[PDB]
Amino acid sequence: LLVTPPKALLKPLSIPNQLLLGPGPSNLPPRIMAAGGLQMIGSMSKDMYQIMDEIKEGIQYVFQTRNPLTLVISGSGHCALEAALVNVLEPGDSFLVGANGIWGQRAVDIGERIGARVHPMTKDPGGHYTLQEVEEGLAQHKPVLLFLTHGESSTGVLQPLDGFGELCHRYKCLLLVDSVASLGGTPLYMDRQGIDILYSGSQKALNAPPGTSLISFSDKAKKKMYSRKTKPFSFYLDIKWLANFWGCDDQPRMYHHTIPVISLYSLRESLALIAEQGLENSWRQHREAAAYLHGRLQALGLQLFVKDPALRLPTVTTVAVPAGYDWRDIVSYVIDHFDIEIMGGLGPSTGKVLRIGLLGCNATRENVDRVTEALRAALQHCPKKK
Amino acid sequence: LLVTPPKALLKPLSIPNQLLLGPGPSNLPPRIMAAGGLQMIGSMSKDMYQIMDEIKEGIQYVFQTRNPLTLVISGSGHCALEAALVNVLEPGDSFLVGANGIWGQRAVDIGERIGARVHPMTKDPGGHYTLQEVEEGLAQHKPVLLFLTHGESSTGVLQPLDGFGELCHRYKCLLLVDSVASLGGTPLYMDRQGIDILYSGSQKALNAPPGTSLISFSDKAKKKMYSRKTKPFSFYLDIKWLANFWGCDDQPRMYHHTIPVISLYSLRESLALIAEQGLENSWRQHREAAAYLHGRLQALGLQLFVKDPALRLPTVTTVAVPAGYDWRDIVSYVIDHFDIEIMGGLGPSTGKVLRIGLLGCNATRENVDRVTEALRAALQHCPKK
Ligand SMILES: *Cc1c(COP(=O)(O)O)cnc(C)c1O
Ligand SMILES: *Cc1c(COP(=O)(O)O)cnc(C)c1O
Repeated sequence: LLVTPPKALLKPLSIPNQLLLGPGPSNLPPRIMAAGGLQMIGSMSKDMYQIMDEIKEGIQYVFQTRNPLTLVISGSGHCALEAALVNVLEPGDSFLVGANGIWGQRAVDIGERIGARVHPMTKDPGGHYTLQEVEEGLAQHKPVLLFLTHGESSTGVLQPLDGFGELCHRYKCLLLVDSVASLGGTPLYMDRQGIDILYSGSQKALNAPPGTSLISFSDKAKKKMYSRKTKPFSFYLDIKWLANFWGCDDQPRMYHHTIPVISLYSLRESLALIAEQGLENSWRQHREAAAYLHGRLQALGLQLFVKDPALRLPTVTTVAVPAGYDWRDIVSYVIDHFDIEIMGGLGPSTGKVLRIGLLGCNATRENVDRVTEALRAALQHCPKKK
Repeated sequence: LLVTPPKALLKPLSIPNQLLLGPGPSNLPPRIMAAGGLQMIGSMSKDMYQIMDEIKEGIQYVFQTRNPLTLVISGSGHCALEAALVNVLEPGDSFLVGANGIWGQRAVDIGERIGARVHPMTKDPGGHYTLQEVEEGLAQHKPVLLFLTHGESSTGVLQPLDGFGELCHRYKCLLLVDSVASLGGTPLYMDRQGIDILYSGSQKALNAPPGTSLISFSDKAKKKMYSRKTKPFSFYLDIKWLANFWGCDDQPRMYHHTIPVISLYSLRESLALIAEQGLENSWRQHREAAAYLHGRLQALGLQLFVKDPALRLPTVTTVAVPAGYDWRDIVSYVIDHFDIEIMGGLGPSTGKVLRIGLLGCNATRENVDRVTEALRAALQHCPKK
């Protein structure tokens, strides 16, 4: 045998106990861990289809939509974004992008790759879009689709959504919203707000393991995806196939790809947990936990990166890196000494911020206090330039 | 609020006990279940990178490769196939496909979608490709890439691989092989056999949960993917990003997408298990379990769909549907009365076969006895036209 058994693999798997207070992934509550330890069932079994049906109802609840074209993407949040774009956008389609952070930037990248005519509305980290800014782009660029990040987890910004769907429809444009970091943590009403494509991820406020994502499409979006004269560049993400297998159309469920059965157990449990809590209660929990964190951070002498409180994302808080410190020193101090994960910035916000997440079961006073004391220590014991 | 908490979600999760003896997914051994119940760690933590590095070594062992561009794809077997094609193939590229079952048909579909000029070598289910046939395709079509299914789990066929790599390389063609169903169950030597892109999946003989897949690229494949004139149509599957995050290039890892941490625990344990068993021992187990199954099926009067034993895929056996029965009756009887899943056909083998999987820890004479007993009962209780 060219390759002999790797000796590292003959040792038991061991993992450290880490408090994940970054922008994701989040820690798992006991019920979600327990679901992930269950035995397999047939991936096209009646029982699996029931679990899928229940997850669909759970997505319809947390998104606040009655869209029948609602399902799980078998991939991370990026995969759901790519699924939205590859199905909705044909080569040459005008695509307007709220490029105010890494997520808009990734939407630009995907749009470019799949041949769309991409028109970024570029903003610096911390920026957000007004209706007038969006209408100017809608008027100048005549897009079939607008992408807006709801929770800009790379900058800590909460993008208002009211009226954007209506405005987009007046220009015959579809509204696609990224709610990966916002879902569960802040108000979101898919149908009410006129959103045509809404997606989120498993590992943020829902506290499920990463690797699955949630997506829903309005009838307007469905029409565009089913009317195109080219096939999408992806088979794995082809919505006609996925809609069928997820029981959204008029035909028997056909084999497309094997869904991640065990991850669906855990995703289903994560949707049950928030259905038990109640959406509005969850919003309150995150709203109150973030207010408390904001106070404790400012009492340390730290400056919140988003200056307008109304624009602050409860689930991911950006903090200006204090003068004289290497943000990497602070972040490593906190994990190295306290087994607490926080993060620096990402894309445009790199070097400029620290990012602290309050996600689902982790959005608690106790965790605010732990991260507050960790930063207090890091500020006292990290090197500060002379 | 428009939508109230779903009543069904307020009930507790409850799963039936099923013995999964179809072509996959397979049942999970204790260590893999235990790993699935663990707590999260940072998706970009040093400890996560260690686990990933160990997984990479494990893939290099089960594939028998030293290729540094070896990693996990964050999606099912299909996703690994798509990752291979969207990175290797550029619009206009000639793509020669072994369409002898569903998996070649799927490769055709992906290739068409991404603008390749696709050349299927279409073969009836149960067929396999000779060196002569492929060279005729290489002669005619001058492809940049050949797709061949190793373990054709829709037809039960074990495709010979020796000599195909050397042949493709003479014709400056890359060899892409699907080993989702063969990995761990039958001999496979990526580097020895000159395979340029090799992929498998988590939920076949490895007995990990479905949702991840395994992929490796040779230096020749890397050269193609890294000298494209256009970016791949996929960002999620762009190999330059993926190679970097998986520590395969000479740059520090940068965030691409969040890897499925818990699934990686489980895959790690699945690779540890087969590392503990030994590849050749795994091949032995599957070979002997399949031989036992073939004899028991034949004793029932059932006919094996692949007649040459040398061409039978140990991990997924095709049985010709017995004359006079509705195969759906048999499949239903087996789950309803014996809590065993088997399958009918898929793609070209639809309606023509039953499919019985023998996968990893499930590949046992006990399970052969269980499915044989259940089939015996189905043949005498299912109505016969
Ligand atoms: C975390 C995140 C993503 C990316 O999700 P992945 O699971 O890493 O692919 C996308 N958008 C937002 C707002 C996010 O917070
Ligand atoms: C099961 C299988 C696949 C596809 O795997 P999925 O996880 O269902 O996407 C591809 N090739 C072969 C040979 C398979 O057996």
